[PDB]
Amino acid sequence: EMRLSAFFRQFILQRKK
Repeated sequence: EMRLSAFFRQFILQRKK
């Protein structure tokens, strides 16, 4: 339903910015 432990692999952690 949610995917944030993804985020604790990307987005916050990994970004192209």
